[PDB]
Amino acid sequence: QPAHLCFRSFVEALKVDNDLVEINTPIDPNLEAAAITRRVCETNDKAPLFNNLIGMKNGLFRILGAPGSLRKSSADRYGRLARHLALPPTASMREILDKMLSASDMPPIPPTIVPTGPCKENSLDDSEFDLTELPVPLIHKSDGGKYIQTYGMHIVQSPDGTWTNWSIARAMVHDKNHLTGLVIPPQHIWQIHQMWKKEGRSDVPWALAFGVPPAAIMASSMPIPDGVTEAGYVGAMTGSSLELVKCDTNDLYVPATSEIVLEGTLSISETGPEGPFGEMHGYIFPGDTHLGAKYKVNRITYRNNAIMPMSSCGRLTDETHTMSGSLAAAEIRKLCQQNDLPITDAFAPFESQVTWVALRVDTEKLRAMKTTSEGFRKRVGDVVFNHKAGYTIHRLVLVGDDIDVYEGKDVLWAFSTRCRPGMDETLFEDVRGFPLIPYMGHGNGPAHRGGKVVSDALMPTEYTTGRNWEAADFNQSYPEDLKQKVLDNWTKMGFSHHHH
Amino acid sequence: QPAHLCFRSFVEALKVDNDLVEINTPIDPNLEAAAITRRVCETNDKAPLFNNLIGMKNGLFRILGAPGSLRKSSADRYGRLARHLALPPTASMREILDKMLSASDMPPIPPTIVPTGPCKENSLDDSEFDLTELPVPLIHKSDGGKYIQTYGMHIVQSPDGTWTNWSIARAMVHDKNHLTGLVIPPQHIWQIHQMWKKEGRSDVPWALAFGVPPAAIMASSMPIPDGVTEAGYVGAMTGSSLELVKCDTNDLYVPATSEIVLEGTLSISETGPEGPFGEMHGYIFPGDTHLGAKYKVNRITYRNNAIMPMSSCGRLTDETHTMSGSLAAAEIRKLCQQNDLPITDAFAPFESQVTWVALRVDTEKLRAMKTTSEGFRKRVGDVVFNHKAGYTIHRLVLVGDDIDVYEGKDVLWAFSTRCRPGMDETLFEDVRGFPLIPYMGHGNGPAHRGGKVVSDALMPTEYTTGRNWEAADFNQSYPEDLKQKVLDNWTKMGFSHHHH
Ligand SMILES: Cc1cc2c3c(c1C)C(C)(C)C[C@@H](O)N3c1c(nc(O)[nH]c1=O)N2C[C@H](O)[C@H](O)[C@H](O)COP(=O)(O)O
Ligand SMILES: Cc1cc2c3c(c1C)C(C)(C)C[C@@H](O)N3c1c(nc(O)[nH]c1=O)N2C[C@H](O)[C@H](O)[C@H](O)COP(=O)(O)O
Ligand SMILES: O=C(O)c1cc2ccccc2s1
Ligand SMILES: O=C(O)c1cc2ccccc2s1
Ligand SMILES: [K+]
Ligand SMILES: [K+]
Ligand SMILES: [K+]
Ligand SMILES: [K+]
Ligand SMILES: [Mn+2]
Ligand SMILES: [Mn+2]
Repeated sequence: QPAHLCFRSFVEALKVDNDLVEINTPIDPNLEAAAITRRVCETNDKAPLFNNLIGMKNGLFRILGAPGSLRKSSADRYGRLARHLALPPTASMREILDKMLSASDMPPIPPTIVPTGPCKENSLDDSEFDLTELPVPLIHKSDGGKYIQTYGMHIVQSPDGTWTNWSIARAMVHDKNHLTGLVIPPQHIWQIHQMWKKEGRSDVPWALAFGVPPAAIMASSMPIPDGVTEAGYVGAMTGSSLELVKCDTNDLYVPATSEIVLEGTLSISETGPEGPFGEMHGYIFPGDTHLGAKYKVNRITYRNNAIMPMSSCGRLTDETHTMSGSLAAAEIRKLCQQNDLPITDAFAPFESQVTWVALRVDTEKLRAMKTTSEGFRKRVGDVVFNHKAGYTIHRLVLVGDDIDVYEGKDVLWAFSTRCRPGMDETLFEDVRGFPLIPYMGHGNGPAHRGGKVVSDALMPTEYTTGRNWEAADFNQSYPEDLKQKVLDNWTKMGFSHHHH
Repeated sequence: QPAHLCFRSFVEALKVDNDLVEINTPIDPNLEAAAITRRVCETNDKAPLFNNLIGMKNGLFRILGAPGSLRKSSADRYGRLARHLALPPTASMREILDKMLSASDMPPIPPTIVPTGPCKENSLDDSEFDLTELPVPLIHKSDGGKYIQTYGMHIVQSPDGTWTNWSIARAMVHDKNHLTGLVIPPQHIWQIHQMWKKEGRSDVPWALAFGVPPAAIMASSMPIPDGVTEAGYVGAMTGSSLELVKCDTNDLYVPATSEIVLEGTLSISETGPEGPFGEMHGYIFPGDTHLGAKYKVNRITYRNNAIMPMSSCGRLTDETHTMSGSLAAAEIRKLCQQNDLPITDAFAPFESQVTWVALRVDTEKLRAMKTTSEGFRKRVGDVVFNHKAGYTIHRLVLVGDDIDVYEGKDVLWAFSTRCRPGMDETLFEDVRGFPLIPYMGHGNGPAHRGGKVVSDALMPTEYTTGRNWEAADFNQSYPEDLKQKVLDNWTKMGFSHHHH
C-alpha cells in the first residue's frame, strides 16, 4: 500500500513530508473546516487534517482538506501532486503531466478483484444512516447545500458493461438518502447516464468512493478518452493492477482501501435542487435555482477512522486549478499531437483561472508546414474546441519555442506583446461553451455556446524564416561571459536558497 | 535642495534609505553597467551607483541605474517613485498617481530664473567634447548605438514661445557632435518639431538635461495635456517654483542643479540611423534599419562629479513600466473623468507589459446611466483611443467596484472570468496604434493603425441592479466572526512581517 495506491498511506506521506497539520481539537464542518482549507489554498500552506470534526459519529468522518493544492516552496511546489503519483516531491509540472499521459499509448492493466478490503470494515444500511446527520461540510456561506462530494470518484458503467468510468463531479446532500449533483454534457458521467436513459429500463447502478488511491483520483480528474475505463489507465500508468472489491448492493467494483463508499443509483428520471456552489472560477451566485441529477444512497461502507477528502474550491489555488485545469491541458497537448499539430507542451495558466491553455509550438515543424496565422489558428481551434478535452477552455494562446508555458508570467508577456487583438485572433461561436465561467452562464450571450478564441502569439517570422528578435532581458541581451561575471560579483558589489 | 527638487539630493536620499549600492571599482559602460542594472530591475534590488566608469574623463560621468524601479519589499515597493515626489516611501500607487494628477486643476507655478547653478560648474565647447569619447553606455548587446539618453529631459519650445515641453524620448550617439533619437507622433517633442518645420526658418533650439529635479523627470514621463508647460505643472504639484538657468548658447532654460546639460538644435531637415533598441515591451529586433530625428550638440555644461541616470529597460520591471505605463494610466483616469465617465481608478498592469489599462468603474453611477456594455465600451474606447493619453495602450479592461486595479492578479481574475471573448469586446481599427508593440511594428497588420480593444469585464447586473455574486474566497465566502477566529488560531493550530 504505497502512497500513490492507498489514500491512508498518502495521508501518512504528507505527515512525514511536514506537509500536514493535524488539528485534533473540535472543528465545525459548518464553514470552519472549509474556511481553514480555503486560507491554506490561498497561502499554499500545509494540508489540514481535521481529526476532531463536530458531529463525527461511529467513525464518519475525519476530513483532509487541500489534498492536491500547492506547497509554498518553488522547489516542491507540486509535491502534493507528485505524492499522488509516486514522483519525487520536486517534480515539475511537465513531469507530472507526462506521467498522467504515459498510459495513453500503453495497453490497459485491468483491475484485480479481491474478496475484501479496509472499505468493508464498517457498513450502514437503508435503516442505519441519515446523510443529514453526518458532519458533511458547508464549504461556502451561500452554498445551496452541504457538499459531501468534492474529492471522491463517481463510478458508473455503460449498460453493455464495456466501459467503467471514474470521475469527479460535485454532489450535495438532498435528504437522508439522496444527493443531487452536476451531471452535464459532455462529461462521461452524463454520457453514460444518457445511455441508461435511452435504454429506459432502470436507474444507473452507481457508487461514490471517497479517499480512493491517489493515482485513481488524478485519472478521475482528467479527460481521458470516451470509452476508456480509468481503472486500466491507472493500472498502466502505475504498472500495478488496482485491487477492487465488489459493492455489497450492486455489481460495481470500488478500490479496496476506499475510506468511504456510497452505493446506490443515479436516477434516469428524477432531479432535485442543486447548488449554487462556490466554483473553480472564484464565484458563487447566491440563490441560483438550478436542478441537477438525483442520486439515491442504499448503503455506506467505510474504513475504521474514515477520512473524507475535501476541496474548498474557489479563487487560486486549489484542486480545480492544479488538477482539473492542468489535466485538461495535458489531454489537449496529446489531442493536438494526435491531429499532427506541432505542439510540444500545454498548460492552463493559473492567472487565467484555468480558462486559457497556452500551447507551445515547435516552430521548426511550423515553418515546414508553409502555413499562415489565420489558417493555423483555425485548425488548432477546430481540433481542440470540437473535442471534449477543450470543453472548459475558452482561450488558446499559441506561443513559440522561447516561452515556458508552465510560467504564467512568460505566457502573459507573450500574449500581451505578440498577439494583436482582433487581427491575430479567431472567434469560435459555434462550439460548446463552459457555462460555469461567469461570462457564459451569467453573461450576455448563450450559456452553452461560443465565447471561445484562438489567440495567436506567434510572431510573423516564426511561420517563415525564424525568430527575428532577442529579449531585452538579462538572459538574452548580454553575452554569457558578462552574465557570469555579474552573477559571480553580485554579493561582493553589495546586492542580495533554491529550497528556502 | 530637497530630494524631489534636486537629483544630487535624491541620490543621497536613496543612500540614506539603504536603497543604493555604491560600486567604486571600475565598471565598463560597454554592457556591464546596464547588465548589472537589468539584473537589479528583474530582481527589484537596490539602485546601482557606478562611481568608477571605464572612460570617465574630466568629470563626465558617473551613472545611477534603475532610478525609478521597484524595491523588493511590498511595504515600500514604490519608495523610489515616492522619493521623486516628497511622498513617504510607503506610498501606494494610488497616492503617487494622485500626486502626479494634483496639478491638473491648479494654476501653474511658473519657474524662477536664477543667474547660475551647479550645472554651470564645468563647460565644454564645440572644440572640446567628442560624444564618442564619453563613457556612454551600450545598454543591450544588439542596440544600434550607445544610448546616452534614457532618463534625461528634452526641452523644446513652440515657435511662438507660449509652450515649453519637457519629455523623455530615447537618443543615441551618432557622431562626435550629433545624436539621433525617436521623435514620433503624437508625442509633444514631435508636435513642436512639426511647428518649427512648418515655419521652415530654422532648426529647433534644443536642450537635453540629465539628472534634473526628480519631480520634473516624473512630469517629463507623463502625458500632461497639449500646450501645458511641464515646468509650471511641476511647480504647482510641488508648491515650489523650479529654479532654471539660461542655456549659454540659446535662450532655453534648464534646471539649475541639472547634472549634465546638452545645448544645440533638433534638425527640421536631417535624419540619421536610429536604433534598434531594447525596448519597454521586452524586445529588440537586431538590424532594424530605422531613421530618426537628428540632434546637433553645440555645448555641454555639467556639475562637478556629474551623475548620468540610466534606464536599462526591457522585461519587467523598470522606469518604462513604473513611470511611462503608470503615468499614462493616471492621465487616462483623468481624461475619462473629464468626459463624464464613471471611472475612479486606472492602472497599467505590469503583467500586460503596460499595454493594458484597467479602468475601475463606479457601478452606482454606471447604473444611473441606464446603458449597455456595447454602448459604454464604445464610448470609453472613443474617448481614450482618440486621445494622446491612450497612445501606448492597446487594451482597456473595464472592471467593477470590487477589483483593485493596482493588483495585477485581481485584474487578470476579472478579465479572465467576466469578459466573454468577442461578444463583450469592441475592436478599434481606425485609431492610432503604438508601433513599438511587437504585434504592431513587427506584426501582421498596419504598424501605426488599429489593433486596439475595449474588453468589458463588467458583469451584466453591474449595469442594472447591482453585483449578484460573492467571491469563493476566504474574504467573501465566510462570515467576519469566523474569519477572525481562523486568523486568531492560525499559528496555534500549526500554520505559518508586513515590512519583512
Ligand atoms: C478536480 C475537480 C474536478 C472537478 C470538480 C471538482 C474538482 C476538485 C470539484 C471541487 C468537485 C468541483 C466540481 O465542480 N467538479 C466537477 C467536475 N466536473 C464536472 O463535470 N462537474 C463537477 O462538478 N470536475 C472536473 C472533472 O473531474 C473532469 O472534467 C474530468 O475530466 C471528468 O471525468 P470524465 O468525464 O473525463 O471521465
Ligand atoms: C519613462 C520613459 C518614458 C519614455 C521612454 C523611456 C523612459 C524611461 C526610455 C527608456 C528612454 C525609452 C524611450 O523609448 N522612451 C521614449 C518615450 N517616449 C517617446 O516618445 N520616445 C521614447 O523613446 N517615453 C515616454 C514619454 O516620456 C511619455 O510618453 C511622455 O508622456 C512624453 O512627454 P509628452 O510628449 O507628453 O510631453
Ligand atoms: O463546481 C465547480 O467548480 C465545477 C463544475 C465543473 C464542471 C465541469 C468541469 C469542471 C468543473 S469545476
Ligand atoms: O524605446 C522604448 O522603450 C520606447 C519608445 C517609446 C515611444 C513612445 C512612448 C513610449 C516609449 S518606450
Ligand atoms: K476521468
Ligand atoms: K501574432
Ligand atoms: K511630459
Ligand atoms: K462582461
Ligand atoms: Mn472518463
Ligand atoms: Mn508635454
